[PDB]
Amino acid sequence: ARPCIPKSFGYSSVVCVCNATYCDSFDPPTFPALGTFSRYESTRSGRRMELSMGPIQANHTGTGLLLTLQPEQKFQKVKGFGGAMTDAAALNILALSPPAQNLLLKSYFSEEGIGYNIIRVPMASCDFSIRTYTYADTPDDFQLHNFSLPEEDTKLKIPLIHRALQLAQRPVSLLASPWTSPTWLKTNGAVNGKGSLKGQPGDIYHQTWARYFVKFLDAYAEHKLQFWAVTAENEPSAGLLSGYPFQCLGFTPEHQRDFIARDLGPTLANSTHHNVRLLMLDDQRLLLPHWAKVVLTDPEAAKYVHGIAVHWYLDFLAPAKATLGETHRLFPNTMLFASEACVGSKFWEQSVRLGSWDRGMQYSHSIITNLLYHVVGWTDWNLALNPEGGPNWVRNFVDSPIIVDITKDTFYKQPMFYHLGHFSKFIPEGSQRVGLVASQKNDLDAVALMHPDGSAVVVVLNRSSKDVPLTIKDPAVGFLETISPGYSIHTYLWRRQ
Ligand SMILES: *[C@@H]1O[C@H](CO)[C@@H](O[C@@H]2O[C@H](CO)[C@@H](O[C@@H]3O[C@H](CO[C@H]4O[C@H](CO)[C@@H](O)[C@H](O)[C@@H]4O)[C@@H](O)[C@H](O)[C@@H]3O)[C@H](O)[C@H]2NC(C)=O)[C@H](O)[C@H]1NC(C)=O
Ligand SMILES: *[C@@H]1O[C@H](CO)[C@@H](O)[C@H](O)[C@H]1NC(C)=O
Ligand SMILES: *[C@H]1[C@H]([NH3+])[C@H](CO)[C@@H](O)[C@H](O)[C@H]1O
Ligand code: NA
Repeated sequence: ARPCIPKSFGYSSVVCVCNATYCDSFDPPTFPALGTFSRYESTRSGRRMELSMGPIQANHTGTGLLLTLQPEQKFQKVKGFGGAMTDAAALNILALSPPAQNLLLKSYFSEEGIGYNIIRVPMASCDFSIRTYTYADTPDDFQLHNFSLPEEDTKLKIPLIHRALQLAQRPVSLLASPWTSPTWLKTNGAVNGKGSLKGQPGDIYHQTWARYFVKFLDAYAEHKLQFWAVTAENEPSAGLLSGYPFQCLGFTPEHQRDFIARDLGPTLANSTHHNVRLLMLDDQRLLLPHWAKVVLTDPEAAKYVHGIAVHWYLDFLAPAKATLGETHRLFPNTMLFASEACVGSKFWEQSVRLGSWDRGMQYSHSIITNLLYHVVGWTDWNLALNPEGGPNWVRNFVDSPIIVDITKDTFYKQPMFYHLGHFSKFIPEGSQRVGLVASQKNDLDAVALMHPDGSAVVVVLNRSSKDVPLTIKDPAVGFLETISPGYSIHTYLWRRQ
């Protein structure tokens, strides 16, 4: 293993500095012996997923905080964790020297790094692009004879996705989402602004747009890439808004319902891509449960919908119980999945705050809350950005867990990288959330899961300044005596047999 090289930029914590010859990494992962636990600790004071071990003891006395594992009490199974391969992320990554590129990709995708198993792939251009394009810009090509992948896919995204899959030990799931259709399919004839597909579901415009998904998956399959899932549209609500500044395509929930039922569902179902999952919504969770009721109460739409994708941007309006909780109660067999998050998109937020602990805590707080309300996965936005938070053709700059400094052939791993890795690295696909009961009221955020192999994982986040001693009881194994430092995040792992 190789430790964090810390650097301060005057914010609350440090970044870890990597370059062509050096990056912080782990040793090969294992469980310690039965009766021992592993702790990984990150702190605002500068610890970065530091590994320690302790004994699991037969007995416990005290009136301190006890968190009792409920291994019998089972909730959702995890799909996974990852980020987005936008044009901006791909340009930032490929601007590094080849050896620095490989250290960045290992940081995300390998067991020497944090074990990402999800990549979100935009279907052509979005705001995190430098060129505005679709795959079918030749007008009135309803046949899609002129559908093609440009160099943004064939030279940048696709080769990087192959290199990520080559570095991974866990199967990586690709997720595709479109921002805009070709402008000749749209009411407003522009990639942006208020506008929907022309006509109505079941017509030539909607059939063409559904066939465009199949053409996309056909083109990526020619490059030996297969998708786990697509979303029905990135942020369909955005295309309902006057002047929306970048690539969008407006659907009401009724329009999405009818488009899925008539066009996208049947077109995917009758293609070689029939196993590819379809996720609906791909938008702010305040739209639940209303969007889920509109789409999923129509059985002809419901039969094609695997899952509901959510974005975090208005989570402050949208209590998890009233949205995620209510949606799970009404549609328990339709998985909830978090498909886009980043800090820096509010007009008052600075784009990039190198070393921000607050932004790290925003990530881990969101992931825990999502996991506590049945969500099966969590997906970052841009995998890498430049120090301005770009490039972005409408200057909608944001933050990213990795910031590339091409003049120094350097990249910085921010607190958000480690906060996400406290989950991604230690919660493999198939992990099942289990109960975790507190003996008393407390300021911690915590979640417990069981690996498919039966081992235990617990993540504890302390967003307070105060150290909290605590005990974790696993009824079948014993007690972990520990302490959650102020402004810390821990992951605990142990064999149960
Ligand atoms: C890529 O990043 C690498 C990590 O920063 C760069 O390597 C570093 O280069 C600097 C400047 O030559 C070295 O700094 C000197 O450090 C020694 C202390 O050395 C040792 O102790 C440190 C821990 O404090 C440990 O990390 C090392 O392994 C050594 O045992 C001081 O005495 C000097 O005054 C001066 O500060 C770093 O030691 C060196 N680190 C490593 C791990 O090699 C590398 O140059 C960068 N590459 C490019 C192409 O830019
Ligand atoms: C579109 O595809 C057709 C059929 O292969 C081709 O002959 C035509 O020139 C293409 N059009 C453009 C404008 O690229
Ligand atoms: C999600 C989100 N609004 C971010 C940041 O604003 C944007 O860059 C993506 O296009 C969007 O889908
Ligand atoms: Na901003």
